[PDB]
Amino acid sequence: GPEHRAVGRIQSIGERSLIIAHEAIPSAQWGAMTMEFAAPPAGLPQGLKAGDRVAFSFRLDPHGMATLVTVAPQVQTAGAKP
Repeated sequence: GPEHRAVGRIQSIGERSLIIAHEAIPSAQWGAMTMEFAAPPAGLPQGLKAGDRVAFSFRLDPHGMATLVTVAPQVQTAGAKP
């Protein structure tokens, strides 16, 4: 499905899926809520564990599946946007 941007705070890490308290997500017109994201078979990096705040992108497939693609270190509201 289409890829959207999502920022939030890591709630917990899992084996191939992890729950992230993401913000509203202006890319999906969602609200801020603790939701689980599915990880790719490549696994997850570090610096994004329960307690971290990261900026990620995920693909929403038509079924309503939230599949994480790439996540990069952010630090509170990500940062400065031009």
